[PDB]
Amino acid sequence: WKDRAETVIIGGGCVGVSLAYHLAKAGMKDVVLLEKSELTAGSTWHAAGLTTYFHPGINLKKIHYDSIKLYEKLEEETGQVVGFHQPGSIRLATTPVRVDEFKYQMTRTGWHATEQYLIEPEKIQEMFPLLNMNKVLAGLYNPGDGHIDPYSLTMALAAGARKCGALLKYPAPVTSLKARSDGTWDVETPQGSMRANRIVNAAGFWAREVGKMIGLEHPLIPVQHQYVVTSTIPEVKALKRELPVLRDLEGSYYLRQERDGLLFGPYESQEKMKVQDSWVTNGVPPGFGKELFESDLDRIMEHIKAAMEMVPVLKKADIINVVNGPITYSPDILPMVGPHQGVRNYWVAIGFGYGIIHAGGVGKYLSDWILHGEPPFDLIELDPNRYGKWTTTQYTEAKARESYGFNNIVGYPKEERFAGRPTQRVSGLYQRLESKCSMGFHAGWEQPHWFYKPGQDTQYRPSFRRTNWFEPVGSEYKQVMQRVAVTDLSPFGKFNIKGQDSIRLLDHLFANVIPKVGFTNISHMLTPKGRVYAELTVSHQSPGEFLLITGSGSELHDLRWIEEEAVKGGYDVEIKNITDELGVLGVAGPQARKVLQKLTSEDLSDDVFKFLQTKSLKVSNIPVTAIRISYTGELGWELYHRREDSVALYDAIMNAGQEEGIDNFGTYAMNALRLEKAFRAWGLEMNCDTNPLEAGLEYFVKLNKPADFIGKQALKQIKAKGLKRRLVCLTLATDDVDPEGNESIWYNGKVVGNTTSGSYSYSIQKSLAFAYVPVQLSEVGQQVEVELLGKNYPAVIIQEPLVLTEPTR
Ligand SMILES: *Cc1cc2c(cc1C)nc1c(=O)[nH]c(=O)nc-1n2C[C@H](O)[C@H](O)[C@H](O)COP(=O)(O)OP(=O)(O)OC[C@H]1O[C@@H](n2cnc3c(N)ncnc32)[C@H](O)[C@@H]1O
Repeated sequence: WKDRAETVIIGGGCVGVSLAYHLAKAGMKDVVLLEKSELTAGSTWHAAGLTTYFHPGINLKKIHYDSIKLYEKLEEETGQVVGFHQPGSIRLATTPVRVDEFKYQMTRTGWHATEQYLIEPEKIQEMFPLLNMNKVLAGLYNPGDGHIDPYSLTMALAAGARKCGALLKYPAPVTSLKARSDGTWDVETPQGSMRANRIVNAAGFWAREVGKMIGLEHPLIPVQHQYVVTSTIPEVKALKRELPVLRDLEGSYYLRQERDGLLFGPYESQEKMKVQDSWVTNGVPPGFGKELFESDLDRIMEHIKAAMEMVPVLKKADIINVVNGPITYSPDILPMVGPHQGVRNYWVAIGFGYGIIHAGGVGKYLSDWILHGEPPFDLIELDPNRYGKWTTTQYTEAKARESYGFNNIVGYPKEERFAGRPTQRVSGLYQRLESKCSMGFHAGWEQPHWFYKPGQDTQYRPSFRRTNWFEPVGSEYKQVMQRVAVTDLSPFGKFNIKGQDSIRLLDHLFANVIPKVGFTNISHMLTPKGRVYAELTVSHQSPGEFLLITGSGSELHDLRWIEEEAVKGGYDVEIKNITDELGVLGVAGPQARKVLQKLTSEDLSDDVFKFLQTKSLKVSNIPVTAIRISYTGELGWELYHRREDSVALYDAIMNAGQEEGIDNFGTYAMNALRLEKAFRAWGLEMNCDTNPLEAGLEYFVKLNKPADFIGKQALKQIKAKGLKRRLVCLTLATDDVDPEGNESIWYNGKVVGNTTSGSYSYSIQKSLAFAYVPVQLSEVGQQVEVELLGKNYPAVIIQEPLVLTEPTR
């Protein structure tokens, strides 16, 4: 038993062993896993074992995929029987809105290896004989997946792990972690102490518990979930093939073949289900493990009834087992995966809702991150720092109670959920604007989506096609192009960075040149291999003092990188996160100057207040820092101010521009605006998937700036070889629907790429999409076909930009 570990993993469940297997197979030395009692003693052993190629999301299709592919090679690897049953999986549409969901999911899977099929009821009768075909309209089918034995899965990964040099001590629970100023760790088991260069928390529902050992709120809550096992069924025994795993979405239950009977479990109402609040307040009772909850069948009876109806053999069969167990839910049901910001060398893999299908893939992910220094592909959706102080256990219970219940609701585009809202993270502006718009949840913040025109509909109305906020966004669009309008942009991520090494810090953290004093420019942080880890505004205020602006979802994601690089290069700087004390305000449109000039004594002429210049001034004797910048592409300023002034400032500006007919606007409006200027959004046109040259960002990337910035020589290798694909811009005539991004694009039979984002263009009266395509298909004038809701629409690459920006005009 060694006293210096390279990587220590707290957890012997199936996600901990996943990481040990992959880290050790990758050749990491001294991998050490510490478990409280025994492997699989957590949630894992009792799991229903369902493993599907299917995911509603986008990049999570790759986690599921990487898992399934590994799980196959695993008997062959270890000598052990993992218990992988692979009949296929089939989600049922029983309503027509559900057929629509399937068409929307299929266009999103087309540009993925994940092989997926929209199938007829005839192919489901042949596939699942005992099924009631009476209301079934269609099915979503993935061949090559099904379920697996969690025990046999975990043990098989351990044998792979041990065999490649991972040491798996148990029982040896951590009782104490102490951070060391040199970035290492001190772990404390009842066996003794040891030092790991990094630590990985994979402690299931104890994750929150262990996180506190180094003073962290991990927003996780154990949830009660039951499933049911029947006795043998004669018609089930009589089938020659194994039934494919079903999901009657409209009943909200999954079902599968267990031996010669049926295993099924529902997701009860968010009002009906139970959570382990007591375990967050008091912590998990010690001496818990290899252990279940008392069943509560009566609370899911409504759902059993439905199950009996879709599959009538159940009406006769008998129940053998009711497994009521705990699962670790984060607020949005997604796991928290990656290095935790604020603490050095602490990674997490916690809050897994679907840990058995996620384990393999998440293990290859984290491991490829540890051993490379950057994520292999982009999963900011899974990023552990997407939460914050606002993610209080109050909120954490509410939305998690929702994520459960909403497991099988219809996955709409621009989906909105209201559990736990609003949060503590709100600008003074919120209370002003709430009564007059639809507020979209972004990173805890409440920020408007679209503003209510009077006499027109204001209910929440999601759809796969154009919906009730269509023309209001048009009026908003028309508003900013004609006059002047104000949007709230307080959610931005905001970093101030002063100190002696700061230009040495930013000049290597960024690919663009460092802006002259009193200026701003758009800069990207590349990963060492060349992907766009982040885009953000670099404002240069006092010589050597910088203000960094970024997106609300990409705030702590981006800070973490800046912090770590300051640590690695041993930079002498100071970085504070001023994000919450500042409110932001965009004022954009032709009339911005006429309106803002009358509120300030500062000269706002185009000659005097240049584009991208930053300046300190007072708007109505309210101290503000104004940047001549706008994501709209229209004449405009961003006014950064203290959170208290937001109302007083907003009011002054509204009052002021009443002469020019000033009005409000929001993000939905803002999308349509920027897309016409062909502006790229990080996380959309670009993220860790993409490098800046192929995303058409050559403009912001000075490959001959003297500094060997993070990612330079990588890029120089890309530029030298030449791109394989390039980001283009398309228009298309649609009927009733617009693209939003992640729709597949077709050329003469094959799928050849995808759209990253879309919108209707209110000025040319067509639709607009950004898209990745082969270079042979990337010329201006080139036609492609874009899959939108089951129908292919012809689209054609235009010369970008559609609308010139005010300075270029
Ligand atoms: C309850 C349940 C879960 C479930 C399911 C059905 C039911 C009824 N069906 C699933 C499915 O169809 N598909 C799927 O992918 N997952 C399903 N799940 C459950 C869940 O996703 C998984 O069980 C997931 O693995 C969660 O487990 P995780 O890998 O995160 O870890 P764990 O097994 O819960 O336990 C972690 C281990 O760490 C040890 N520990 C705890 N405290 C300490 C300290 N202080 N020091 C060291 N080690 C510690 C625990 O002993 C535990 O073994």
